[PDB]
Amino acid sequence: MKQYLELMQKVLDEGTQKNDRTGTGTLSIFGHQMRFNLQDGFPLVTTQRCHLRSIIHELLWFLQGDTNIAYLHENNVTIWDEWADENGDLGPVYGKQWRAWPTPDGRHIDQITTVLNQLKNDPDSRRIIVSAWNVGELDKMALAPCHAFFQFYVADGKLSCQLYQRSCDVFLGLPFNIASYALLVHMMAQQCDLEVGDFVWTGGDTHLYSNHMDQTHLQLSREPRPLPKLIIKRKPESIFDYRFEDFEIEGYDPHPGIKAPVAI
Amino acid sequence: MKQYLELMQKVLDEGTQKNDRTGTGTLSIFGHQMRFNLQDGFPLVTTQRCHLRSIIHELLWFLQGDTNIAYLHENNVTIWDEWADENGDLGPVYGKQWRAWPTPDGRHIDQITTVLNQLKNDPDSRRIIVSAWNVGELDKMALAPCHAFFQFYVADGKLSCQLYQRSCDVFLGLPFNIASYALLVHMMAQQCDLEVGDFVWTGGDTHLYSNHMDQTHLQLSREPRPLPKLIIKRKPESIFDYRFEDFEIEGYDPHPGIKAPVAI
Ligand SMILES: Cc1nc2ccc3ccc(CNc4ccc5c(c4)CN([C@@H](CCC(=O)O)C(=O)O)C5=O)cc3c2c(=O)[nH]1
Ligand SMILES: Cc1nc2ccc3ccc(CNc4ccc5c(c4)CN([C@@H](CCC(=O)O)C(=O)O)C5=O)cc3c2c(=O)[nH]1
Ligand SMILES: *[C@H]1C([N+](=O)[O-])C(=O)NC(=O)N1[C@H]1C[C@H](O)[C@@H](COP(=O)(O)O)O1
Ligand SMILES: *[C@H]1[C@@H]([N+](=O)[O-])C(=O)NC(=O)N1[C@H]1C[C@H](O)[C@@H](COP(=O)(O)O)O1
Repeated sequence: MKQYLELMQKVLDEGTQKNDRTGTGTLSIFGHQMRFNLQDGFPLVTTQRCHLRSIIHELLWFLQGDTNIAYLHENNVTIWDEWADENGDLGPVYGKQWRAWPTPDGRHIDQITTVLNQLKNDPDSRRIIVSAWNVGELDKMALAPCHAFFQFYVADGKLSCQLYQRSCDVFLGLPFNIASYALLVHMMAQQCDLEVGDFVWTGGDTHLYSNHMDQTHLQLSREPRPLPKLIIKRKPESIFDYRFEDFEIEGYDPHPGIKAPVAI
Repeated sequence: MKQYLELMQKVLDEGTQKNDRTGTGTLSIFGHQMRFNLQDGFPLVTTQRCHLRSIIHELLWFLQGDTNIAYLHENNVTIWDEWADENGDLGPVYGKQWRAWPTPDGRHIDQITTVLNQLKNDPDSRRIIVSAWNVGELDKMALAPCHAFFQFYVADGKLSCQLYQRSCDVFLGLPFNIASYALLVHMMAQQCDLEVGDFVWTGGDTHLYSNHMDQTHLQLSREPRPLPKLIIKRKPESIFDYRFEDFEIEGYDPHPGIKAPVAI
């Protein structure tokens, strides 16, 4: 995509050389924003094929409040195997915080339901947020949330969402996070009889791993193509009832994929 | 300041009327980003007078872990008055989450000292965060955190910071929040022997109240002036040991103030 490729070139031209956790080294920049008007089409990168099944399954997985890769397996999604433990468990990550943020007094708060109700009953609210950044349980998480905080906004029957990503594997992860939250907005908009609006993406440590230079240059030389369109062929009775078949996407004529190693 | 003034112009050009809870009506936009190179100067608005006195005191107050107006009062700062209960208690707001976010297993986390230990031993970390958005105790707070989430970054011996403000009263609160965090960056940096880099501001519902238009236009019709300079005259043994007096602001020649009624 236009913005996606500009953000990539930017890391190359401005990124600072940093030594990271994995000891691989990256080119980093701090703070950056991208806006995506959903009216123009789904933000699924075209300069590289991306499987919507991957994206669509992990998201449904979160909305389920599940933190065990079992399900993700029964559908060939593996990006979460490396971190899950012996029993395929990752701890109180994303799903757990979205669906059951544990209170100190021993209760649970369902941010999604709350958010659903706020959208339906009080769209002007400026407290329509949901964050996975639970300081009290980070140590228990197999890994700290990258996309850790997002907020919904409504104006003229349009539903927007701004995502704050503290850490961002520009080449590997970004394309997926974008599509995922873009897909969630659509779902929320459907269950709330709203029209989709803007998807604002904000990042903290935005980086490009040193051993991704080649794949990047390659991708940087490809011409982007019109964005596809997302079709949801059925409206479940809730936001926790969508399924893989429900979504469809036309107009996706991407360039072939580009293989790259993941940094552990 | 240019950034602040351009922001105000932006909300006026691309804003959209919205009805807030105080039923006052705002003109808002969603998502925005501005950077301030603390090296260029201290970001205290000049197109309108501000009192560093108050800013400092509220900040020292946060760093204390105090959520009771008594302190603020013993110092003539009264902005929080409106929201304090009969005992000057605001609930587990800012200061409390910073110094003692309560975990579910009876623990309490001091996000401030943590960040200080990280800026010292693992500055390359991508998870140097402080969150005030504690979903668990949100119902006990007098107000839901506006400046609710921030992140630090280090590069070339310079400390940077990015703040996510879910809600922003562009005319009233913004000026103070900016100067405040900028003030925190200089302090952190001093404790860690770093140099000040950039302060990046990112916002959610960035609005202007209806009763603030004539004033925002008056201010908007003013020429900015050179940013003042911040001078610390003592390096305390800890970030929690600063006193009002250690701070010295230089060359601040602002225009006259401008009164506008706060929205309850
Ligand atoms: C260093 C690093 N670490 C991570 C750790 C955990 C992650 C969890 C999720 C995501 C992003 N979301 C998805 C969601 C689905 C898939 C993958 C990623 C990528 N992927 C195939 C590639 C599919 C494609 O190219 O379409 C793979 O095995 O990489 C998936 O099935 C990224 C990371 C990163 C990441 O991007 N970088
Ligand atoms: C609608 C709305 N509500 C708020 C509620 C609580 C706030 C708490 C802090 C701040 C921002 N930080 C400071 C820090 C110091 C001062 C004030 C604000 C503004 N202020 C006025 C005096 C306000 C008063 O003391 O009554 C001044 O110009 O000195 C202060 O002393 C803003 C709000 C808002 C805000 O900006 N807007
Ligand atoms: C982390 C991530 N996740 O774990 O769920 C995701 O969805 N997208 C990412 O971009 N992402 C990446 C960023 C970074 O390179 C690493 C983790 O490193 P650290 O925790 O920030 O030190 O994963
Ligand atoms: C809230 C504030 N604070 O609580 O400390 C601050 O620092 N500055 C602000 O700009 N801010 C404003 C934004 C908005 O107009 C209200 C909060 O309203 P809700 O979003 O309904 O809670 O105060």
